[PDB]
Amino acid sequence: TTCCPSIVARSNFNVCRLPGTSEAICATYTGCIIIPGATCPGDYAN
Repeated sequence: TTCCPSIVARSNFNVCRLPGTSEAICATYTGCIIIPGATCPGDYAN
């Protein structure tokens, strides 16, 4: 599951994914995170 720190970060994550970039690279690029669960924490609410 991906969790993002702000709207901006999510928007740029989604663009990063368009060519098929791995989630892990899009995570470090944006500040979004990948977690094994489905419940994003309050500081990664977007």
